[PDB]
Amino acid sequence: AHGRIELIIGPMFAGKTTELMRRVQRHKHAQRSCYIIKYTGDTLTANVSVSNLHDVGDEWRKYDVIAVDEGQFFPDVAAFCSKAADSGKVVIVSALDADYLQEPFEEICLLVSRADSVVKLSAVCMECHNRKASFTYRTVKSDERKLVGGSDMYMSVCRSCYETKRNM
Amino acid sequence: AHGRIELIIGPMFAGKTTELMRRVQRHKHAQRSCYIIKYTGDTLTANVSVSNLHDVGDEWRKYDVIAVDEGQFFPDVAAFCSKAADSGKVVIVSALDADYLQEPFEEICLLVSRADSVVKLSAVCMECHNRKASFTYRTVKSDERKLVGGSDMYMSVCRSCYETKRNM
Amino acid sequence: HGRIELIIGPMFAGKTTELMRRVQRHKHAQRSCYIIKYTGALTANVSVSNLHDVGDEWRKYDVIAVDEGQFFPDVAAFCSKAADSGKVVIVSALDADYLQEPFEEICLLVSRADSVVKLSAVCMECHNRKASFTYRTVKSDERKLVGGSDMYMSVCRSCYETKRNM
Amino acid sequence: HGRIELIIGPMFAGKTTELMRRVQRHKHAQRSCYIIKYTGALTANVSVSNLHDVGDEWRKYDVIAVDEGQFFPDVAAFCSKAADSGKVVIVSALDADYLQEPFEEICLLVSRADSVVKLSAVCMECHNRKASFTYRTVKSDERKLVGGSDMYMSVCRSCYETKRNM
Ligand SMILES: C[C@@H]1CN([C@H]2C[C@H](O)[C@@H](COP(=O)(O)O)O2)C(=O)NC1=O
Ligand SMILES: C[C@@H]1CN([C@H]2C[C@H](O)[C@@H](COP(=O)(O)O)O2)C(=O)NC1=O
Ligand SMILES: Cc1cn([C@H]2C[C@H](O)[C@@H](CO)O2)c(=O)[nH]c1=O
Ligand SMILES: Cc1cn([C@H]2C[C@H](O)[C@@H](CO)O2)c(=O)[nH]c1=O
Ligand SMILES: [Zn+2]
Ligand SMILES: [Zn+2]
Ligand SMILES: [Zn+2]
Ligand SMILES: [Zn+2]
Repeated sequence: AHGRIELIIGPMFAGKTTELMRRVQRHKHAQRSCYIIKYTGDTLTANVSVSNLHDVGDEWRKYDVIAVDEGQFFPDVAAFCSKAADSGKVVIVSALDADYLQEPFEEICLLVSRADSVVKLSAVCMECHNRKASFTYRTVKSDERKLVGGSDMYMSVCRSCYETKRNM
Repeated sequence: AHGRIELIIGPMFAGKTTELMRRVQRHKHAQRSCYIIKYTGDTLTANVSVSNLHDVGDEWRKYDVIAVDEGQFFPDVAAFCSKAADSGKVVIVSALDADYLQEPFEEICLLVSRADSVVKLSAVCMECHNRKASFTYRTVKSDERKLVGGSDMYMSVCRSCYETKRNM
Repeated sequence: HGRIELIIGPMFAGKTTELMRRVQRHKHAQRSCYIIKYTGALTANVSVSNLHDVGDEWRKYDVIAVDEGQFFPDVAAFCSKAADSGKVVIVSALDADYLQEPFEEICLLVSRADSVVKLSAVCMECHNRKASFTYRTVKSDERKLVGGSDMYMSVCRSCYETKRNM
Repeated sequence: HGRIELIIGPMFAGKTTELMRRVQRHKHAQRSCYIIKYTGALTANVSVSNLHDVGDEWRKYDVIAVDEGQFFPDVAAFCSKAADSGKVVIVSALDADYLQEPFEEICLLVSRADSVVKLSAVCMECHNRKASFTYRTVKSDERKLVGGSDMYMSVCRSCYETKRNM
């Protein structure tokens, strides 16, 4: 078929998963089979929760469209997406491009170069409430790169709020 | 404030309401007050169902962001949106731009010219399952312009399927 | 086969530059492109005051581009006819006149388009905000009045209102 | 105040045309624009082989545009420094090399950008699909190899694979 990789990035609170599911739903109206892969440690179509993509086995071959949510948590995501898109799947990934220090998730970088489409969504600055936000700020003490959570541990911020808060 | 009008259009099954709510949710993370107006005959923030916008009264003035779903059903929508955006509201509208005969909803036309932003979403062709779809085809006999329903009465189609089906 | 793409937005948003960006892409894949402008190897250009004056020349090309669509009175139908014959049709046009009222024909195109992008400009009054409207700066009440930055400026919503007052 | 906008995509997608479209918009609002290209009144232009060679000239302008960003080795840091000083920084760059591997510096920019658009081209092999990849057409294994359609073509995913076989 005509396989492809579509990538949705942006910081937290930007609605990336909502966009992902908007796209899935469109495909479902045309009767395409859709498989949604979520990340296992993360807290109505075919889906699975795994800690890596190799654990999906070959189950993905039964579907037209593969959606991968929270892509930054999967260590082998670029290769998975390329294998699937070479087999003719439409592969849709949502992921953080940047961690709380504004450093890239390397695997998502790889996907940018392999993607047919890349959209970067914004959020609204949760600090000043006046500007578009492109960064995620962690609000709890921790230095683990991976730290699963929501608005209890993070907020999205504009460029100048991210600086200000970093100083204080 | 800085008021604005954002317009989301496209045919049925394109996820316009999903996009609308994605945007609302972004504003809600920055603690903006959001009011969602739906159409009365149509079948977790502040909301109301009305048959026209004049029935909302001045209740809309209590919010930062006003979202209007199914805009093509409201006869006074352009004027409402302009009044609200002149008062400093962010106004977000989802609507069909075109009816099942591919003729414009005139009021949505007005909004295009008054909008700061206009996005037209596509669906996937529900007839051939191979192309982007920009049109809505009605699958039931009726000549009422307004005819409320879902996939039981409509389907979205690409340009050439719309023609083909029209011929048969 | 065919498609209609529409590019709208106020003056000074670069709609024609976007239209040509797209044409160029198609030229790199050896598609033939026919560009129609308004007036009162792979490419081909023409100035006309309406689309009937092009005749059937357009059928020789893969891609048809129409600039300043809001000055052509039969643009909707022309684009539909061409896209039904399998052409990629790309149109740049103002959606709104200086009174923020729609060009009716460009409305019809919105409903018939596969793609619609509305570009913005930068507010020429405050220099601080995205602009979506075109303010006329010279007294007149002719709808059509050809000109440039001497006669028009692109403005944000609130500068449009302000200027309208004073 | 400041911002970084990034425009990516393969060759023949019109990234530089989009970058200039944006610059032009800012010029209509009387913003000063400084355009930096690569080499081995309101405007100002410069060719350089790295961004250190610009010195502090860039501070005199509202908008800084950087073309062919993937040839500059210190682009990420440069753009961050400029956006922290309140500049609007606009960068066009290849995200991927002819082997579909990323330019590492353009990666860093993706994470630091307020806006990222990836443009497509039209497949120069099949002439039927959107193209997101750049295929090199001449044998070589130098990463950097300056050239045009003689040496490169933009292709869709499946034409990239096909050609890679034969
Ligand atoms: C910014 C982040 C986020 N995260 C986590 C927090 C959330 O569980 C998840 C992102 O949620 P998202 O799906 O993109 O809405 O990633 C990290 O582990 N490290 C970081 O640096
Ligand atoms: C195309 C349509 C649709 N409709 C209705 C069917 C649906 O109730 C509604 C559109 O649903 P939507 O919200 O855009 O997902 O509009 C008409 O009344 N007339 C038409 O010509
Ligand atoms: C906004 C507007 C522009 N124009 C013109 C100015 C330019 O000649 C052209 C826009 O490129 O259209 C009008 O004729 N009427 C209008 O209402
Ligand atoms: C894809 C690719 C392009 N280029 C060049 C070709 C052009 O000179 C320039 C793109 O405008 O970069 C490389 O040097 N290496 C690459 O891998
Ligand atoms: Zn902020
Ligand atoms: Zn179809
Ligand atoms: Zn202004
Ligand atoms: Zn191809």
